[PDB]
Amino acid sequence: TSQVRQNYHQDSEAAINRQINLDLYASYVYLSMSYYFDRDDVALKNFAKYFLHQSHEEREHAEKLMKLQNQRGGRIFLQDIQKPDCDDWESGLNAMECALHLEKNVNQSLLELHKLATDKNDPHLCDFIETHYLNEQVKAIKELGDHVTNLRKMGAPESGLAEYLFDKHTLG
Amino acid sequence: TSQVRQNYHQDSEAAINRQINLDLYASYVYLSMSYYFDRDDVALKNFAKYFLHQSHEEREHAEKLMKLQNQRGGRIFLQDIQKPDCDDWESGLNAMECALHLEKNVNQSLLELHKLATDKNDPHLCDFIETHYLNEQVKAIKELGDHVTNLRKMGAPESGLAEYLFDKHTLG
Amino acid sequence: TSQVRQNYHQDSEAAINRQINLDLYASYVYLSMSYYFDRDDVALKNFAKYFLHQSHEEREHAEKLMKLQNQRGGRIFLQDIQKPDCDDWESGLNAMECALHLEKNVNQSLLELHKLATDKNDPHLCDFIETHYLNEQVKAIKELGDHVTNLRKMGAPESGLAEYLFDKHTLG
Amino acid sequence: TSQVRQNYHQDSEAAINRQINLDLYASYVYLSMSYYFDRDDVALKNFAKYFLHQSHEEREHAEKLMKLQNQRGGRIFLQDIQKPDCDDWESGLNAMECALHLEKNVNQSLLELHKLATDKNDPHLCDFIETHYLNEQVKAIKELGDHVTNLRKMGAPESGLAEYLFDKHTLG
Amino acid sequence: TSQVRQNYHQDSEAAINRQINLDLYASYVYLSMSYYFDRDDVALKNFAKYFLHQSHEEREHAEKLMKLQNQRGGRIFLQDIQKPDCDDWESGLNAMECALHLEKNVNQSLLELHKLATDKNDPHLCDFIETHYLNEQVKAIKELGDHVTNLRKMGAPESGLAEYLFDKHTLG
Amino acid sequence: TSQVRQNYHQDSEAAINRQINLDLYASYVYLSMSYYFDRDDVALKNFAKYFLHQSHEEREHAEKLMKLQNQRGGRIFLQDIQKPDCDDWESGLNAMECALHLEKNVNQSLLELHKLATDKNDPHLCDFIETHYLNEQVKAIKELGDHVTNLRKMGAPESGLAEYLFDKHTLG
Ligand SMILES: [Zn+2]
Ligand SMILES: [Zn+2]
Ligand SMILES: [Zn+2]
Ligand SMILES: [Zn+2]
Ligand SMILES: [Zn+2]
Ligand SMILES: [Zn+2]
Ligand SMILES: [Zn+2]
Ligand SMILES: [Zn+2]
Ligand SMILES: [Zn+2]
Ligand SMILES: [Zn+2]
Ligand SMILES: [Zn+2]
Ligand SMILES: [Zn+2]
Ligand SMILES: [Zn+2]
Ligand SMILES: [Zn+2]
Ligand SMILES: [Zn+2]
Ligand SMILES: [Zn+2]
Ligand SMILES: [Zn+2]
Ligand SMILES: [Zn+2]
Ligand SMILES: [Zn+2]
Ligand SMILES: [Zn+2]
Ligand SMILES: [Zn+2]
Ligand SMILES: [Zn+2]
Ligand SMILES: [Zn+2]
Ligand SMILES: [Zn+2]
Ligand SMILES: [Zn+2]
Ligand SMILES: [Zn+2]
Ligand SMILES: [Zn+2]
Ligand SMILES: [Zn+2]
Ligand SMILES: [Zn+2]
Ligand SMILES: [Zn+2]
Ligand SMILES: [Zn+2]
Ligand SMILES: [Zn+2]
Ligand SMILES: [Zn+2]
Ligand SMILES: [Zn+2]
Ligand SMILES: [Zn+2]
Ligand SMILES: [Zn+2]
Ligand SMILES: [Zn+2]
Ligand SMILES: [Zn+2]
Ligand SMILES: [Zn+2]
Ligand SMILES: [Zn+2]
Ligand SMILES: [Zn+2]
Ligand SMILES: [Zn+2]
Ligand SMILES: [Zn+2]
Ligand SMILES: [Zn+2]
Ligand SMILES: [Zn+2]
Repeated sequence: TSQVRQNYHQDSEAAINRQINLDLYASYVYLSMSYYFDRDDVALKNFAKYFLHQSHEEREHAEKLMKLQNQRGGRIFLQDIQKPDCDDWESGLNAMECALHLEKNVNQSLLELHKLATDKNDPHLCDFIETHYLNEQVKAIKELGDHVTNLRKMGAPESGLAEYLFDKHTLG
Repeated sequence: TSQVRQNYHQDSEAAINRQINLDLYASYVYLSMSYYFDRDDVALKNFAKYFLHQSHEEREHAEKLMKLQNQRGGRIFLQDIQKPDCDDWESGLNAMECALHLEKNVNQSLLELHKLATDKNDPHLCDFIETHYLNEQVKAIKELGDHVTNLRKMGAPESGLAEYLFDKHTLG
Repeated sequence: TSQVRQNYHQDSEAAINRQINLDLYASYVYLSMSYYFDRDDVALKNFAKYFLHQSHEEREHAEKLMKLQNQRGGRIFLQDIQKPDCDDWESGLNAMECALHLEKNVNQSLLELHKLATDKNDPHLCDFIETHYLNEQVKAIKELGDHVTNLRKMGAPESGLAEYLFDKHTLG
Repeated sequence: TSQVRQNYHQDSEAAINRQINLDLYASYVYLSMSYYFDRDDVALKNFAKYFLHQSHEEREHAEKLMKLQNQRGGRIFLQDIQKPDCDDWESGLNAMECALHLEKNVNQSLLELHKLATDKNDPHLCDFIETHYLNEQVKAIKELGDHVTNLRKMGAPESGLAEYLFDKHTLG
Repeated sequence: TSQVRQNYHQDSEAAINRQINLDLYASYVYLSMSYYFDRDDVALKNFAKYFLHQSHEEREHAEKLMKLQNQRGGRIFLQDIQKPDCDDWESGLNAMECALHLEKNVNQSLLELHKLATDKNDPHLCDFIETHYLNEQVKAIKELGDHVTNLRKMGAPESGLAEYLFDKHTLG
Repeated sequence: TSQVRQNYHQDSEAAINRQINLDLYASYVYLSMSYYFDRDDVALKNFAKYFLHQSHEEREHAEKLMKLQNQRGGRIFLQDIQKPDCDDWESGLNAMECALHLEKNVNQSLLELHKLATDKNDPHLCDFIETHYLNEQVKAIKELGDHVTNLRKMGAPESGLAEYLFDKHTLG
């Protein structure tokens, strides 16, 4: 037992390790999406930049969880980072829809982690998740929904003109 | 076949995808090492910072290869990022020795990629590897060897004083 | 034989003179394209500016080869600069497609020059072509492919609206 | 007929296309002269710089004529740019004498173009040639004559010392 | 075997030690030339400054090779630096001709080193020689040829006036 | 006899040539020491920097003697620069001890040169040696003795920790 450990349940420690993996996975999904938009036969540079930014942000989410694990005297155990479900992301709209789905899955995991913190009476962990994770998820989900709505209303994915103009006027 | 593709062999394309995975793997190894040094029972903050910096650099190596793949009209295929061989890295000296081994393995992969480029008469690929990868590897290997030598000569790993002072006076 | 000449094969000297002509030819193609877009019945000012910039760049490519010829003690022999294959370039998309074809032809010539340098064991010439020419070609081909893809996806050449908006939002 | 065309005779349009070619030709002559002075066995760097400057200026003359053609609703038709009459320009004095001859030939062409403009009662074209071309020619011819006179009086071409000192003290 | 050594042939290591000596030798030749021009009975201060600058540059060439040897895990073995072939360099022209000969000999050694790197499939060494040495040699040879040509054309070595004026107007 | 020569004995001239060689030799010894500390299996970067600085300084000592020779109308005669007695310098302490020995040998040579100047009633030479050489030697010897004392008292050469800490805290 770490000299620093206090009020930190083994189940919470294990859940934090699962969430570290999930955020690394999310970073990898967005990395794949980014470079899909960098292909010469897709060529939407601002979709590419947008998803690369999200990829680096997810990696920061994972590092802050790793820091948390050590702060509480837990021990980090890393697992393989699974490759994303898709190699080809089809369209800007489809990538946005996939990102929305991903963020809702990450949110569900964080809400389950918060419930575990509650159940184990770990207010420091509750506060950590609330302060640093839950509103980030709500903001991300709202932003992605807004993007999906605009792309659909503009006529994507069939209108390549729509995705081109959204790339310039929203993601620019 | 991509409209941009020219003088780019399928074997080279496949090798670039393997190297993307290897550099992501290297980023993950260094991430794990970094947070080992952040543990309360290790507590070498400059070893932690040094390995986090290397982790972010390896991720940049991988992104530049992804950019290359698309520049040449190849198609990126991502694979799982395997977890590192160790969860516990033992000591600053041991982590440095492991990093040296890793960088020599990465170098061997890059040298094999260069040989493939030569064999397929792909001077653009040869130049890319020479310019952006081979001297970075030689510099990294030299730096890690220098670190290993100093730590050994100072009395690491047995002298916790040695690793403490190296953390301050070399990695600070 | 020039007092400076060393390890410079007569075939390499002749190939450099052919490449000087090819780069001057490329400058002329882009000059013609530029002023096509300046016509009152075409009137795409940013396509015009884009191709004029490429024209001046090709002229710089040719001058640097002329400098190289003299650096190595070869003798420059100029040939006529042939007029481009087209007087009327049809559309922004068609001009981009023509430019892509041209750059791939220039690239093929440079790759053949590099192979000659290899065959004659002229590492200075190999380095000159790799450093100053081959990645410029790869970047140019990628950029033109990206432009072609966007114009096609926006609905060019039939949509004059597409070419108008690309002129403003990409080439502006 | 272009929507912009007004008072622009077909003969004037054809003459402007001939003059575009002549100015491109002049740019090529000066490019060849420039790099002759860059040879290791000639090695007069300021003669080289002087003629490269004139080469770029002639290209600007040609571009302004191309702009004029489109302004008036004429259609640009490019022709091959013939290689210069000489590969070896002999001496600084000889190159200057050749340049003087060239500029007087260009001037004769411009004076014939002005006469055509007069004959077709095209005052806009008359003004264009007078304002942008005729005094440039008179200044260029005077400058080249001055250079020829100095080089002759200093003892060129036989005195390599003369050409060396003129390169430093006049063209520097 | 050094912990850093990888893909570094013993023949390459030995060749790098020979080249270190050759560059030190070149530094010594130029040091001797410099102070010849500082003699009261020669008294060409800018020839003296020019050759002292080249002497210090050759020493930097040698130090960068020493750095390379250690980077690759080779071991530096120094040899005597032989005195130059001449004590008296005769004239500015003769010194320039001697320097041209020296630089072509150094170039031949570097080209042989590059060929060895190729033969031993050492792309890092190939890149090192190409990037840091081969174009420096081509530039140096071209500059010295240009100087020789000017001095000859001005009437050196018989014209002390020529060497005086070149010292002021070229080397100043 | 040089037009400038006055009160300058042939023996003094010969002694100045011997001292030029000795200072070049000293520059070479320190160059060798510097790069020994740059080896991956030694890796003391501040010892390396310290000895490289001394190497460049000795070269300046030699150049100032060459200037002196010409100032007085003597003639410089260069000799081979002998390779140092050691390839491997063993330790920081051993290198410092070797440097101390070298500087005392250089000092003995300078004191003998001063005695010769006295014997030949050459006060300009006496002043040159006193002003520019003798106190530099006394300062260098004192500094090296101080370094030797500290390294010995810290426990070098057996304590690699000692040499590491001296590298940081004294030579940093
Ligand atoms: Zn963000
Ligand atoms: Zn996240
Ligand atoms: Zn980070
Ligand atoms: Zn898997
Ligand atoms: Zn997220
Ligand atoms: Zn709470
Ligand atoms: Zn709560
Ligand atoms: Zn709160
Ligand atoms: Zn770094
Ligand atoms: Zn890497
Ligand atoms: Zn990045
Ligand atoms: Zn696994
Ligand atoms: Zn690495
Ligand atoms: Zn290559
Ligand atoms: Zn190669
Ligand atoms: Zn450009
Ligand atoms: Zn080009
Ligand atoms: Zn130019
Ligand atoms: Zn033709
Ligand atoms: Zn091009
Ligand atoms: Zn090469
Ligand atoms: Zn090559
Ligand atoms: Zn290169
Ligand atoms: Zn001008
Ligand atoms: Zn003109
Ligand atoms: Zn222009
Ligand atoms: Zn012709
Ligand atoms: Zn003109
Ligand atoms: Zn008028
Ligand atoms: Zn008129
Ligand atoms: Zn220089
Ligand atoms: Zn050199
Ligand atoms: Zn140096
Ligand atoms: Zn000898
Ligand atoms: Zn050199
Ligand atoms: Zn190579
Ligand atoms: Zn090579
Ligand atoms: Zn000093
Ligand atoms: Zn000294
Ligand atoms: Zn100096
Ligand atoms: Zn010897
Ligand atoms: Zn000394
Ligand atoms: Zn005295
Ligand atoms: Zn005295
Ligand atoms: Zn300290």
